[PDB]
Amino acid sequence: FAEDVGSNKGAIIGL
Amino acid sequence: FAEDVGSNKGAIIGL
Amino acid sequence: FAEDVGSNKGAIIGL
Amino acid sequence: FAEDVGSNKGAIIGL
Amino acid sequence: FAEDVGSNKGAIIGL
Repeated sequence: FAEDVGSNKGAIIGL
Repeated sequence: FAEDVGSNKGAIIGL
Repeated sequence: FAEDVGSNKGAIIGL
Repeated sequence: FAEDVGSNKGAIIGL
Repeated sequence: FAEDVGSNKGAIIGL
């Protein structure tokens, strides 16, 4: 997940 | 999930 | 996860 | 994870 | 993890 993210200012969570 | 995200300012959650 | 991230100012969490 | 990160000012956590 | 990081001002944690 989140393989290609420009900007993360929040939360990207893989459980 | 979230393979290609420009900007994440919120929450992307994969449970 | 987070294979290609430009800027992370938030949280990217892989559990 | 975090294979290619430009700037990390937040948290990138792989558990 | 963190194979290629330009700047880390935060936390990159691999447990």
